[PDB]
Amino acid sequence: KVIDIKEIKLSVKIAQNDINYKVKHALEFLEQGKHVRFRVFLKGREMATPEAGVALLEKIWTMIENEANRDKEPNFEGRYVNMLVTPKKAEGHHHHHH
Repeated sequence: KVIDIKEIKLSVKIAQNDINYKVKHALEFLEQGKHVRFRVFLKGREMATPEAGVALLEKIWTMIENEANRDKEPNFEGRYVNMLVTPKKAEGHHHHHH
C-alpha cells in the first residue's frame, strides 16, 4: 500500500496536554495527505462503558475538525474504540509529485 497511515493511541485516563500535543501531529500528517487512526484502549474500570472512549475521540475530532474530515464515527470494537480522519487535502487528483 502506498498510503501510509499513522495510528495514534490515546487512553480514557489521559492528560489534556498529551491530547493537544497528539492532535498537533495528527494535523501535520493529514497535511501530508495521510490518515490518522485514533485508537483508545479502555484501561480497565472504564471498560464497562464504551462511551468513555467515544467521548474521548469525539473531543479529538472537535479539536482537528478544522483541517480534518471524518471518515467514520468512533465505536468500541475489539476492546478499542477507534475513529478515523481523512485529510482535507484529499481529492487533489493531480496534486502529487513535483
